Amino acid sequence: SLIDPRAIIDPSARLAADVQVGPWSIVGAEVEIGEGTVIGPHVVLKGPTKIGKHNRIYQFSSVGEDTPDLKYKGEPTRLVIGDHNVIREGVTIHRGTVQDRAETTIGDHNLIMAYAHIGHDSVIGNHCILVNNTALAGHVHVDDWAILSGYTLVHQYCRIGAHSFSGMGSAIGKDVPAYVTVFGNPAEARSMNFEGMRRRGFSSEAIHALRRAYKVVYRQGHTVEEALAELAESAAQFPEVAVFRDSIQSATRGITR
Amino acid sequence: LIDPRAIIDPSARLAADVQVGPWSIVGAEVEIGEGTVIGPHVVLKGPTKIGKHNRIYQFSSVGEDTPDLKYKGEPTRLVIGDHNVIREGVTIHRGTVQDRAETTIGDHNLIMAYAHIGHDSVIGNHCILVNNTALAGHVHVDDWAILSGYTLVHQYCRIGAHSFSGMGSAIGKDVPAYVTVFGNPAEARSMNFEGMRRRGFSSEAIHALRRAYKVVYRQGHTVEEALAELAESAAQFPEVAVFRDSIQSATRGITR
Amino acid sequence: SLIDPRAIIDPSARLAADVQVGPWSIVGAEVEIGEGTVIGPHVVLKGPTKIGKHNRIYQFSSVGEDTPDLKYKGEPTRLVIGDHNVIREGVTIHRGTVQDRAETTIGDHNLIMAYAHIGHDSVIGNHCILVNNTALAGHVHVDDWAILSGYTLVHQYCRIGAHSFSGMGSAIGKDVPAYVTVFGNPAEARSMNFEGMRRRGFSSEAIHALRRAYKVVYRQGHTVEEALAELAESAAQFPEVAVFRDSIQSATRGITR
Ligand SMILES: NC(=O)[C@H]1CN(C(=O)CSCCC(=O)O)c2ccccc2O1
Ligand SMILES: NC(=O)[C@H]1CN(C(=O)CSCCC(=O)O)c2ccccc2O1
Ligand SMILES: NC(=O)[C@H]1CN(C(=O)CSCCC(=O)O)c2ccccc2O1
Ligand SMILES: [Ca+2]
Repeated sequence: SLIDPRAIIDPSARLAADVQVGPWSIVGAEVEIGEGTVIGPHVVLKGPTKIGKHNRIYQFSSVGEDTPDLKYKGEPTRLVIGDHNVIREGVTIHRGTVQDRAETTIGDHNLIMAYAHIGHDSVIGNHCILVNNTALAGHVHVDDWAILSGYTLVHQYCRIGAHSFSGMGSAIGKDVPAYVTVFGNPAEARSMNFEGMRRRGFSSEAIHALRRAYKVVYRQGHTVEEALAELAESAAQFPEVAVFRDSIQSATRGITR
Repeated sequence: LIDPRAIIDPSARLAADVQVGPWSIVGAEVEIGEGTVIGPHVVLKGPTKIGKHNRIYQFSSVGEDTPDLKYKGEPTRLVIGDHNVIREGVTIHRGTVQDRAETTIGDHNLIMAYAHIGHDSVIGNHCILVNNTALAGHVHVDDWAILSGYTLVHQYCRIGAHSFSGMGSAIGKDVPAYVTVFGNPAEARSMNFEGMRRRGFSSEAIHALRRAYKVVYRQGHTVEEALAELAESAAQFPEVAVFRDSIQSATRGITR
Repeated sequence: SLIDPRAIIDPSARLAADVQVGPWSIVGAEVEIGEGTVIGPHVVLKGPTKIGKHNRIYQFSSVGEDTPDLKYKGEPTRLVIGDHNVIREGVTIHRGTVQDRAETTIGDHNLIMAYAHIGHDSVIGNHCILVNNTALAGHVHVDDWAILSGYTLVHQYCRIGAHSFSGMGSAIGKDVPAYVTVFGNPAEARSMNFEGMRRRGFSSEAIHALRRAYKVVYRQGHTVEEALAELAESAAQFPEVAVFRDSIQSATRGITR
């Protein structure tokens, strides 16, 4: 059928009628798979885990394993994956811990390339790209349209802002505000992702307002609280600047400079 | 020879000699040449041609579509030559129509565990890609180059013949032939004198290349002035011609 | 003791009581597996290799392969793994070479996370943590209670001292003394793993003697020789300082500064 007979499907697994599963893949207990999803060959799915519609998961991926994190001690934690995601070769995704929200969450239209790691309790939004070997250490929040280039390392609890960009081999120990571009080990704030803003149809007015907001946070010698007070006027006028100001206000590990 | 637990597509073409391990998939339009050993748990996808006396290790994906968004299903190709070793979990992607629609690997290359050969990359002969080396795409690696563990190469970069990268090198610009580079970002340190000894280079050639490095890196010349100074040495020693041509064809700039 | 019939067990392999082997795993010739070891699915074991008791080995791991450069050709060479080790998704562990130890050795209670690499002739002690994609290039010694954060790179012949710590994406080219914390590419010494000493129940006076032993080596412009002769007395008092002194005395290839 669409389920390869060489696949192991746990009787407790729930598959929508058109789900494809390849040879030598394991669909574990308490795994749910939504309509149109294709599971390649040599995939291990472990639950409790929910996968949505029209997803593609590639060979040698381990989706829904326990974190090796020594704070995890066997409790019933979840992984939720949305719709229209692509999960490439050798990707590892772990379920959450009771210490946080007992859930790891991915939304829709994400591209997660080969040997990427999505650590316990991470939250990925929609339309994100994680290039080869991007490692999210745990409790990492990645907001919509962020792009992490190959071998980007993200420390535990870091927030990656909407429409942000990391250069290849970036080592992120602090939060990346929305729209900010970071490079290097350790990661350094260069500019804003003006290329991504134009690709996603931002107004000229919003881009100019974001250009000015960067300057207020990074280039006028303000403390963060001083910069947040200076951003208030622009943030009230433009939602993009409010997105920026909020990423800064909610950046619990401080911002990448 | 072909394990009964392997899946061979009807449209694949295997030379008589070829071994395929259990639980390996040999997909549509994959050709595998005589003496080649496909390990267990290998995924091959085409259109792909693999030459003679290759060895591909468990959990490799060789000939997959690039996930690069600019790829759209075109029947792009991967060509691998002879006598290559492809170790555990290596990813090799076919080309894109935007470039020349082909990822190309030559002969006698060693590609160690979890290395990545991005779409449209061109590898020559006798190269070593150490563990987790990543060719981002459209990367040209000339003969005898050695990239140490976790070397990242930016799209379109050229790695010169007998060049060498230290472990964790991040290469954003062309590496000239023989040049040894280290760090993130990568910087030129010296020449691969050991690679030269390994090839039985004459003391004369080794001497002239030591001079040539100084001309380019240590004597304050622009690249133009450097090329002019190298012309006589380039004419006398083919070994220096290689160095000189690698700088000539680096329209991007050279790793400093 | 569930041996999945879909695994290939070599007639020369030896399985102790309560060994589990998941489906589509290979236990090669001259592989020995000790009591209660769990081998997951899609595992490749090559010998000659001896694995002890109550280990866990995850899917896609290659344990006991040969080093890839054909210039190390030579047999037999060995891999020894002790007890209570956890080896996660897609770990590579290579046997030794006749040109050196002829053995790769791992002790007990080690955590080796996804896609870590243990190079030929490496020696790992007890209670070590190697985080995602840590690579020991070859002939690397990791002493007890060391932690290597994700994507730590270790050069051939380097020693990682007892209770030492490396920040994520460290490139270690020189010996890391016992207790010392290192960060960056290339790796630099920042401090000592005090947080680690405390949670191992080190006496406060021992911790203070190590705070002094650090300053005596790194921050007082002493030679190595000078530094050692000054710590003779403290090293006679505190076994802990002796462990620090010994890690420096036995680094003729220089220490990470
Ligand atoms: N989608 C792709 O083509 C590539 C690009 N890439 C990147 O990190 C983006 S290229 C950035 C480096 C530059 O400036 O060339 C990448 C890096 C490492 C492995 C696979 C990859 O996939
Ligand atoms: N806990 C995990 O599973 C994480 C933590 N981590 C780190 O680099 C730091 S963990 C410091 C060692 C200690 O656990 O005490 C990490 C980084 C990059 C990828 C995966 C990772 O796995
Ligand atoms: N021959 C092998 O099997 C090794 C060598 N190697 C290298 O990066 C080259 S040696 C690093 C340089 C120095 O130790 O000083 C390496 C590095 C990281 C992972 C696996 C590796 O495989
Ligand atoms: Ca700045």
